[PDB]
Amino acid sequence: DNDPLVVNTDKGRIRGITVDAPSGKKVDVWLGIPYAQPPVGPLRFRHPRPAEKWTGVLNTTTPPNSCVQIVDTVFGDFPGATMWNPNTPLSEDCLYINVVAPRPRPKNAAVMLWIFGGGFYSGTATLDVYDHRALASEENVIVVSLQYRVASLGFLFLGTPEAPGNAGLFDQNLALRWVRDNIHRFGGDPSRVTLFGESAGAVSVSLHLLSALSRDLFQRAILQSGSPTAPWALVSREEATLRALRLAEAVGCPHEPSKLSDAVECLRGKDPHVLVNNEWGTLGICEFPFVPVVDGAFLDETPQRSLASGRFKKTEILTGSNTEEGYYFIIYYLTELLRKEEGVTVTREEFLQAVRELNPYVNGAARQAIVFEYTDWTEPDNPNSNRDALDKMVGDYHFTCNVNEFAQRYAEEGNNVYMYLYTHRSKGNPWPRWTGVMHGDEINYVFGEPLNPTLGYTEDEKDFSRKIMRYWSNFAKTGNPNPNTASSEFPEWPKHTAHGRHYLELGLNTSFVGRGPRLRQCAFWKKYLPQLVAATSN
Amino acid sequence: DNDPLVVNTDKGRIRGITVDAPSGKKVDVWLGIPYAQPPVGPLRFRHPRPAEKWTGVLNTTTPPNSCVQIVDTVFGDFPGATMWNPNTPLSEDCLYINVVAPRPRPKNAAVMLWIFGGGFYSGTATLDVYDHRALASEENVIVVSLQYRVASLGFLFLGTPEAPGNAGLFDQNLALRWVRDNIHRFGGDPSRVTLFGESAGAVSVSLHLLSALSRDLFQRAILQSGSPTAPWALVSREEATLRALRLAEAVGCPHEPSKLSDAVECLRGKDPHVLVNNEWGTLGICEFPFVPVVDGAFLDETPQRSLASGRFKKTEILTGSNTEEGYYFIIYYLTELLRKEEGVTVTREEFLQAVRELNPYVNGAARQAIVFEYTDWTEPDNPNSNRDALDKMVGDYHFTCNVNEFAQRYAEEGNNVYMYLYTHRSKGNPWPRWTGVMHGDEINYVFGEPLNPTLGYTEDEKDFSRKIMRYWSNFAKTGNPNPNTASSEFPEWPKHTAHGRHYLELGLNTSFVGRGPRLRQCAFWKKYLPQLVAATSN
Ligand SMILES: *[C@@H]1O[C@H](CO)[C@@H](O[C@@H]2O[C@H](CO)[C@@H](O[C@@H]3O[C@H](CO[C@H]4O[C@H](CO)[C@@H](O)[C@H](O)[C@@H]4O)[C@@H](O)[C@H](O[C@H]4O[C@H](CO)[C@@H](O)[C@H](O)[C@@H]4O)[C@@H]3O)[C@H](O)[C@H]2NC(C)=O)[C@H](O)[C@H]1NC(C)=O
Ligand SMILES: *[C@@H]1O[C@H](CO)[C@@H](O[C@@H]2O[C@H](CO)[C@@H](O[C@@H]3O[C@H](CO)[C@@H](O)[C@H](O[C@H]4O[C@H](CO)[C@@H](O)[C@H](O)[C@@H]4O)[C@@H]3O)[C@H](O)[C@H]2NC(C)=O)[C@H](O)[C@H]1NC(C)=O
Ligand SMILES: *[C@@H]1O[C@H](CO)[C@@H](O)[C@H](O)[C@H]1NC(C)=O
Ligand SMILES: *[C@@H]1O[C@H](CO)[C@@H](O)[C@H](O)[C@H]1NC(C)=O
Ligand SMILES: [Co+2]
Ligand SMILES: [Co+2]
Repeated sequence: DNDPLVVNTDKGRIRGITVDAPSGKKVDVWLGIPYAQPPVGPLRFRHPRPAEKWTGVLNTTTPPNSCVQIVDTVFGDFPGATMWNPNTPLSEDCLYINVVAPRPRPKNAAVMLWIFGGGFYSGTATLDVYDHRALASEENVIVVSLQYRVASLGFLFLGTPEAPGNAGLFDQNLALRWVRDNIHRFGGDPSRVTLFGESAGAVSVSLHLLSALSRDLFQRAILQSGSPTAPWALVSREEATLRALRLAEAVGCPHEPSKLSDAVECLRGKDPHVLVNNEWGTLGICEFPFVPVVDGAFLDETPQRSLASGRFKKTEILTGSNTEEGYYFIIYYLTELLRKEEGVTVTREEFLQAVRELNPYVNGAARQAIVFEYTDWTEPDNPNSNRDALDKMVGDYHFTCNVNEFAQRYAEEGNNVYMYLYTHRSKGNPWPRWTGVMHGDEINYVFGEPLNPTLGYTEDEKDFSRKIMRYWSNFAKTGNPNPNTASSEFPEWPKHTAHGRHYLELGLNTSFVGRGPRLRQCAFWKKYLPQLVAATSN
Repeated sequence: DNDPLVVNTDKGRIRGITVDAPSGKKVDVWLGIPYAQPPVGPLRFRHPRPAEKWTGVLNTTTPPNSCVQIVDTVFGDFPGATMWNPNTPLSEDCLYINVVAPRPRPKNAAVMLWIFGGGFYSGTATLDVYDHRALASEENVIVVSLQYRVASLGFLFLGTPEAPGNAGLFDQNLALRWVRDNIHRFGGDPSRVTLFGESAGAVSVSLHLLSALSRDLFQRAILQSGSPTAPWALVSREEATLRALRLAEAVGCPHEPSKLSDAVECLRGKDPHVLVNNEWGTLGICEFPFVPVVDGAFLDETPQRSLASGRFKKTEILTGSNTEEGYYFIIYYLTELLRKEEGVTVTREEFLQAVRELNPYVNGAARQAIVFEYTDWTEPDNPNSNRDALDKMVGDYHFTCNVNEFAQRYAEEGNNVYMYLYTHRSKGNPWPRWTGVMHGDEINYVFGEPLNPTLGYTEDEKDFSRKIMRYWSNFAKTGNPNPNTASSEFPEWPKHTAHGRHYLELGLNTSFVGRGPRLRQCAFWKKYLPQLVAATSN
């Protein structure tokens, strides 16, 4: 056939459609290419199974279903909240891929594969924030996004072959194999596959760097605000089984560590929505109920021991954090203090109580070490300082420091690393101005949302998006974000070396290069506090 | 008399002499005016008895004896060591005063009274670095210095009335009463008497702001690198007794707690040089064998309880610290590592051993807090960082942070405080380069030594001398170091507020104003570390 919009995948034929990007430029899109058998009925919790081949031609012109998940109604129809809520119908049948190619269709181009992050409980590839149209048309790259099972439906673990765990990761893995097989027909290059994700999506990307089954399915990796060594990224096999039995109990099912086949069978019987809506029990800040676990097949050792032994892919890494990683999660947790309102502050007394609520597992001597490390000593009682203190102690421990650790290990094992610190507030930020540059703020800019003129981004912000969009893309191409010509509009990004530890600051009016970021506090969490908790355990 | 150089004191008549400052400017000087009975034999260790009235006229024209003390023979004839060594004959007969008045002799000008510091074991007002002429001639102020008993001869304590302790402080006090009684005859204003000292001398100055006795004798105070809250500035009456009995044993006499009167008797019969040369034994860094003690008369409470309540003179204060306070004391103690030579460095392993030796009293969980607080987490194993970390951990604990505490307690008691940070290296510094700005470097500049045409100070340093001489002088005049006209060559020195905590950096090409200085580390010692030691103790 001579129609370019149709493509012959290894399992059948699909038809795409030509759509114009908000930039005016046009791209070809294929939306909702099935990569697996719908994981319904007896297949729930279990690993994905390759899609059955189909007769005739399939219309891949519609954004696919998103996986069954919780919806965020906490702040109602607040744009800053609803933008992360699913914009397609919720279904168990959600395992699909989206492919976007620039026009004219490139001969053989690098492919950027987006694994979304939703803390392993939420998310969809169809979110308007992740728009491939802009990234593809502007950087001349194949942009690909996959859907993966999320929450317990994707991460329930019991130890039995009935609930093996990491089902969502296997969903991603199968989708990666699909890309190697089929991406060339779109103008892709199965050799040059760059994985990029944010938060839990970046955690995923990192696990694919570690995984045996995922090793030779991609080339490079970009990791936004995520790391496999993060406290929330994994959960012990023992806890994961208890979390599952708690879900069984809360939903009405039998809960007995003796007979687990009864639990899974009953759980496969209950409603998907009824299932996901009961996962949330007594959890502290930044801990999610159903996440990856060391299963033996996808991962046979904790990311700690994989990093320590150097057992991870040898390839280039682009990673980094935002300035206020903590605030987002403190806003949803800990809700009476830090309300969604302008000019929020924290009294010294309130701050003292907060470090107890935000680190519920430490002994007090460790708490006092936390209060000392995170208080501003020029002005200890300052209400602004004490609020920002809460952001940093959450943001460092759960995000910034883990990204640093992963970036360092990769560097000292001989790999080229490119670290960033994202310091940019959008003018049109819907959140209170004390929140600053929060978790996931960079996403709008990497996907080239400022280029959409219907959203009144400033002209400087439009240049800024194009700037980091370039860094990202030509890292995916060359393994180095810096252009070949070394331009003025694209400042130099030094390699994050094992000794130097340099990062580029990504902001409007800067080319600043620091060392870190936040090396002292990251040493506090990784070095000092562990040995203090070890000494004061009795 | 019609001879201006002759002065009628309340105990007799004295003849001075007119000489030139090194600058050329001429001043009248009175050297070795006796303010007390020579504390010899029976009067040893005891308080000073006032001067006995003398017949005729006494030629106070020769620099007085220095009190009996040890001489620094550690580095030989090295100028950096010998400048602090006594330059007049050593005698127990040493209780004298020096008065220097400018010409033309002014009608009630300000009075700047210098109390030297030598860790209460050494020092003399006769040192070439304490030359008054330049200060009097260049600032039009009456400059007064006093000799006080140092070491055991001035600070031996046994609880007995024959060894009541603080003898050296009562020496200082009696001399202050002399100045109040007589300074008008020399052309000074008795109400405008300003005390200023360095190290132990500054500690002394602070103890006069606290003391019941010295309370009303002076107006203002200047405190250079010293405060009464410093760890080395006092001892438990209980220790002091043991130190005394340890000396009594070492010198070869009865060391019996049963009767102390038998010990004091012998000590009064022993050679003074023999006494001062046997005081040193088992002592860590920055702790001196015979220092002030809470006696009931001069001080009835620890400077801690005194500062806590608010019982201290309500006056202006000009205080501060140098950048590298610790080095000097680490050069002498801990002498195998950190030799007196260029480009010395400390390995991480050596640094780990040093923190053990320099803080010999802490438990080990505290040492882990110290190694963490004093390490460059940018580059932890840096040999330069590990050497400078040694300076800072000594300099903060024994000096900078105690100055900070004192100044802050005065600020929040509603007094005008002016904090400095001296950051200047003289071009002709005899010590190695790595030492930087050490303890007592400011002295040369406050006393106007650069103005001496025979010495190799640069023209900028000569300006910098006059600048800090001005700040010092018109503080002693007005109560504020800033010029009334608010000039541009003499930058503004903001007030050290209990809230702002601003300090002025005293350096060559800087007018910079910071906060603290070094509040983060000062809070480590004053807030965090004691509560850690409390938690980890059993
Ligand atoms: C600090 O304190 C000292 C004493 O502790 C004060 O006394 C000064 O001392 C000297 C010497 O004693 C005075 O100078 C002269 O005194 C002489 C006394 O005569 C004896 O000594 C000299 C030898 O040194 C010989 O003449 C003789 O052998 C005596 O044994 C006199 O010589 C002088 O007086 C003369 O005056 C006229 C001129 O007017 C001459 O023509 C005569 O020769 C006559 O004898 C002279 O006075 C000195 O003057 C004393 N000072 C004062 C102010 O009187 C010092 O006062 C004090 N220091 C200072 C700098 O003032
Ligand atoms: C996707 O799936 C759909 C359904 O599963 C299917 O659509 C088909 O596409 C063809 C070709 O594009 C269409 O052809 C039409 O055939 C009818 C015959 O009755 C004609 O009447 C149509 O002509 C219309 O053209 C104008 C439309 O603007 C109008 O003026 C007026 O309605 C005319 O009648 C037209 O030629 C048809 O819609 C279907 N047919 C079949 C048999 O499925 C196709 O598989 C996929 N479509 C695409 C384009 O991806
Ligand atoms: C920062 O950017 C602004 C433009 O908004 C401009 O003042 C200048 O380029 C930068 N600041 C400096 C260098 O003063
Ligand atoms: C002071 O230092 C600055 C460095 O920024 C420079 O202007 C110069 O070296 C110095 N200024 C003067 C007045 O010499
Ligand atoms: Co039950
Ligand atoms: Co004995």
